[PDB]
Amino acid sequence: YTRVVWCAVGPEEQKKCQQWSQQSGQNVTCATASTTDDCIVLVLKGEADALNLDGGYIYTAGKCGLVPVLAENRKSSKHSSLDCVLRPTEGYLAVAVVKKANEGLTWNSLKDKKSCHTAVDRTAGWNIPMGLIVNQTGSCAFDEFFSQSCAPGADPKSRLCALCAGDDQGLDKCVPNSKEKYYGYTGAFRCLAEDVGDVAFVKNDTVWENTNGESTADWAKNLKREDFRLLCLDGTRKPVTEAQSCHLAVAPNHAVVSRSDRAAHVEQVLLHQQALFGKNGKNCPDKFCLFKSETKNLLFNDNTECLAKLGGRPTYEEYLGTEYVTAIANLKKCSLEACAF
Ligand SMILES: *[C@@H]1O[C@H](CO)[C@@H](O[C@@H]2O[C@H](CO)[C@@H](O)[C@H](O)[C@H]2NC(C)=O)[C@H](O)[C@H]1NC(C)=O
Ligand SMILES: *[C@@H]1O[C@H](CO)[C@@H](O[C@@H]2O[C@H](CO)[C@@H](O)[C@H](O)[C@H]2NC(C)=O)[C@H](O)[C@H]1NC(C)=O
Ligand SMILES: *[C@@H]1O[C@H](CO)[C@@H](O[C@@H]2O[C@H](CO)[C@@H](O)[C@H](O)[C@H]2NC(C)=O)[C@H](O)[C@H]1NC(C)=O
Ligand SMILES: Cc1ccc(-c2ncc(Cl)cc2-c2ccc(S(C)(=O)=O)cc2)cn1
Ligand SMILES: [Fe+3]
Ligand SMILES: [Zn+2]
Ligand SMILES: [Zn+2]
Repeated sequence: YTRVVWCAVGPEEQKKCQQWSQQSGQNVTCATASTTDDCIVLVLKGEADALNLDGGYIYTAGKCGLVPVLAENRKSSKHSSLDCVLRPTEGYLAVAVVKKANEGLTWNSLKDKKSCHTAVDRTAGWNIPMGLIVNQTGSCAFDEFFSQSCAPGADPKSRLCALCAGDDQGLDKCVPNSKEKYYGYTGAFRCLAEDVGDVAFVKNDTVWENTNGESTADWAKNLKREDFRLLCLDGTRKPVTEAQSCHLAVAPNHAVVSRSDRAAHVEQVLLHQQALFGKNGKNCPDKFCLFKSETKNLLFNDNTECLAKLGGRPTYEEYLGTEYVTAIANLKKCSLEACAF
C-alpha cells in the first residue's frame, strides 16, 4: 500500500536492493530484470513502481507514459544555501577521454579506433557521441565507424561487442547490466584504463572518481589524472581540469521514473527513504547508505548528494530539454511516433 517496488537491473543491483528492502522494514521491495528496457516493461505492467534512469532511457520510458519523479542532485558550489532537495539540478558533462600517451589522437582521427561506451541508448556513452558522429559523417552506419567497441546492448556478434569481456567466467558478454565488466561509467572508463579501447565516452565525474587514489579498486589504484586527456570538438586535447571548455554536451541528470498514476506515492516514500539512508540520514553511515556501493553506481550514482524535487512539474520532454530530445530523435531515425514495447 505505502509500499514501493523498486526494479533492479542485474544481480548486484538486486543484492543492494534486498539490503535496502530489509533495512526499510519492507516499505521498499525489489523486482529484478536483466535489462533496463525489461525494468521499464515491469513498470508499465504495474509489477514494479520505479527505478532511476539515465536520460536516454527517460526518453524511452517517456514515450511509454512514464514520468520523471525526482532527480539525482550532486554537490555544487552554487545554490549552496538552498537545501539539496529543493536545489535545481545542474546536469553533467559528457566527455570523450583518451590516454595522454596516445599522442595525436583527436576528435578528427577517431575513425577506425577502438571505443568504450557505457551502453547503447545512454546519454554520454551513446546518444551524444554517436549523434555527433552521424551528423559529421552524414551517414547512419555508426556500426562501421570504430574498428571495435564495447557497447553493452549491441549484438554480441558485431564489432560493437568485440571488446566487451562479460563476467568472472566470460558469460554475459555485452549484456547491458553490471555483470558486463565494461558496463556503465565505471566499466567504460576501465575499458580505456586497461587499454582495451582508445576512447571512453563517459561523464566528467567518472575520470575524477577513478584517479589519484579516489577508488582503491585494483585496476584504478594507480591511475593518475595527468595520464588522461579530454577530446574537444575543435580538434584539440585538454587536461581533465578543463571539462567546462572541452565537453561534448551537458546531460540532464539521472532521474527516478514511474507510471504517472504512481508518481505521488513513489515521491512520498522516496523522500522518507532518503531522510533515513541518504547522505546525512539517520541510518546511513550506521545501518545502510542508499548512495554508496563502492564505485559501482548501483541503483543510484555514488556521487549523489540527494534526490531533488523537480519544479515546473515537467513532462519527460521538458525534463530532458528540446536540445537533447531533438538530438535523440535525429539519431533514432537511423535505427514513427510510438512506445517501443
Ligand atoms: C514504513 O512506512 C511507515 C508508513 O509510512 C512509517 O511509519 C511512519 O513513520 C513516521 C516517522 O518515520 C511516523 O511519524 C508515522 O507515525 C508513521 N506513519 C504511518 C502512516 O504509520 C515507517 O516509519 C516506515 N518504516 C521504515 C523503516 O522506513
Ligand atoms: C568534474 O567532476 C569532478 C568530480 O565530481 C568535480 O570536482 C568536484 O567538485 C566539488 C565542488 O563542486 C568538490 O567539492 C569535490 O571535491 C570535487 N571532486 C573530486 C573528487 O575532486 C569537478 O567540479 C567537475 N568539473 C566540472 C567543470 O564540472
Ligand atoms: C544532428 O543534426 C540535426 C539536424 O540539424 C540536429 O537537429 C537540429 O538541432 C537544432 C538545435 O537543437 C535545432 O534548432 C533544429 O531544429 C534541429 N533540426 C532538426 C532536423 O530537428 C541535431 O541536434 C544534431 N545532433 C547533435 C547530437 O548535435
Ligand atoms: C535540468 C534541466 C532543466 C531544464 C532543461 C531544459 N528544458 C527545456 C529546454 Cl528547451 C532546454 C533546457 C536546457 C538545455 C541546456 C541547458 S544548459 C545551458 O546546457 O545548461 C539548460 C537548459 C534541461 N535540464
Ligand atoms: Fe548518464
Ligand atoms: Zn557546453
Ligand atoms: Zn510544463
